Amino acid sequence: KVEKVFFVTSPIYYVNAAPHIGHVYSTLITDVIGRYHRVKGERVFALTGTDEHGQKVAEAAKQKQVSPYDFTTAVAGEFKKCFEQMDYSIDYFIRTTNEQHKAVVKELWTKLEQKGDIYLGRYEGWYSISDESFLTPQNITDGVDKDGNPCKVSLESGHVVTWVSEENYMFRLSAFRERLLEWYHANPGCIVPEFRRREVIRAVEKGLPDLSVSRARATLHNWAIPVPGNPDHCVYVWLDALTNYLTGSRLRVDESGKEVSLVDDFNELERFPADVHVIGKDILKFHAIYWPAFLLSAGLPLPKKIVAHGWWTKDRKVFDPVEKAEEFGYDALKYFLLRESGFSDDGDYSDKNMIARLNGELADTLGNLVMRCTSAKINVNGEWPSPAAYTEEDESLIQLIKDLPGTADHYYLIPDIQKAIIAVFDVLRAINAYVTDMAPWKLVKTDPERLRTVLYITLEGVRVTTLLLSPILPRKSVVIFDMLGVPEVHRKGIENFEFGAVPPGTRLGPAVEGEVLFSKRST
Ligand code: MET
Repeated sequence: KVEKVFFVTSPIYYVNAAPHIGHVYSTLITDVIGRYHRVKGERVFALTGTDEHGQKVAEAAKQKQVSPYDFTTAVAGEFKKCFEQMDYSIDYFIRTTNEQHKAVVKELWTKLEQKGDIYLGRYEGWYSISDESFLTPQNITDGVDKDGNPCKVSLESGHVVTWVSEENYMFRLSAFRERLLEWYHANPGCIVPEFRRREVIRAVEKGLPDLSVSRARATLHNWAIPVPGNPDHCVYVWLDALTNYLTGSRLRVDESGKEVSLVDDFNELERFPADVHVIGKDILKFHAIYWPAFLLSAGLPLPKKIVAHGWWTKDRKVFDPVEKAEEFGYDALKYFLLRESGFSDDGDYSDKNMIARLNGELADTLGNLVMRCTSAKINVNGEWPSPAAYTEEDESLIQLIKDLPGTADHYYLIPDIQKAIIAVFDVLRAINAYVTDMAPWKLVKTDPERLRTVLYITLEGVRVTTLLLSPILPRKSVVIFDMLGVPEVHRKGIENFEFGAVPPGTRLGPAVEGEVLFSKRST
């Protein structure tokens, strides 16, 4: 019960290679969640960015034979170009090379050391460079390296692992087991979906070793943040990386989305801790185990929710998001990725199924419906009519429209965007059945009063559904509201989740001779 900036993040992505889907997916989920809270009238800060340090990224820049500084800048430019083309509404793009971020990392590091949670030790064990992840012997197995020779690989990811024996600064993660366990249990929604929350607990129950938070300077090709007070060591890319969330919460951003100052105290901008960390299933441990343990050591507040979707947010496997968005449309693609993907990789991403959902749901259910209630043939006055008396059937439909907001609200807040969309379209399917059942095209001649009632209900249903769909279909929801003639003030705010927010007499927006909202793609 504290009014605060709703702070939602994506992961920051390794810039070892171009952006692809998945990066786009993760950022989409972050964008949608942020958008939904904006239509509720809440303050929002959506964060995304790039993870530019590390052995991975340094060695990727070597293979392209160019400077780390030049390489990280260039790939990051590609991430921004991509995210702008994607038409998101993110508030800030962060980069771990940012000088103010570096400052926050060092500040955090010192905090951890002053608390006595960092000591000089050794790590002697396996490491996946591609994952920047330490692994116990039970998490590797036999495999083949890039030359076809025998080697070891992560069971997590199948990437090549190498044995590391280094004197590192070690963090006392073992000491935080009992407090994390308390945290998971006191806050049973803090990790979503449930079966990933159960995975985290089982792992932490088993026992936690201490974590290596530094590495030898040479190993990282001097591409990392120096450990404060020890120039021989660099900060573990993951500590560095996770700290972006804290950095983001402390950056004042200007008109153009550029940082202009870093604040001393996170309370100043009221963002920290994150309300939702959006992540892929591949990085759960860093966020649900390491991250909270660091925060507990530093006396910082823990995030409210971590949601981990069913995608490998990096290095999976030809599905270009821009080329698909130019083919099928931008809101349609976003709708398709959000509708087809629950909390699994079991989704069907063929063109066949993209067309089935476009035509099936977007066109026949949403599109057809929007036309009917604006059609000059049916809505002959091009206005919102005054409803007459309601039948029990009218009420049954109206009831669905009234209950829809609270239900979609809960789903968005889980967060489960698929279930929110499904819940909206269930109401859309019902409105269409109602209209088929009522044949308003016939009512124009036979019963004008009954038409008034039918058409009003259809308009409000289309408005309320379109409102709750506006985070998924941002550009199209604007086109729909324009057709319905909905004033700007009524496109936002929980006030306008209520039935009858737009008054009768409201005039529809101007039409165009060959206009179509969602265009049917031939199979
Ligand atoms: C703190 S989020 C770091 C995520 C990592 N850079 C990745 O691409 O998976």
